[PDB]
Amino acid sequence: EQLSFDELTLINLSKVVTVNGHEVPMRIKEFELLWYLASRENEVISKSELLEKVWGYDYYEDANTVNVHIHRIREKLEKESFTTYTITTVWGLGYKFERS
Repeated sequence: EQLSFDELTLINLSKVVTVNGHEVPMRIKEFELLWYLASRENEVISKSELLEKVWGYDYYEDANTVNVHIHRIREKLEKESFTTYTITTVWGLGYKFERS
């Protein structure tokens, strides 16, 4: 389907992210993680949950893999000057996609 938030839009079917119509390409886990959050605008999510759904129940890499990918997405967005929304780190609690 489709998700948009001002200049930004997310197309699941193709795993494409665009800002002002310009593709900001992203690896699949980055897109899928951002989709998850933006489907749930304004909800706080736990790293645990994020990793569980996005990377797998089984996923066994020992990293701040979620918290590395959040930063990655934010970098990518801010590069293209999208600011109106963001992922907010809610310390101790999880991650939030909402308006800046």
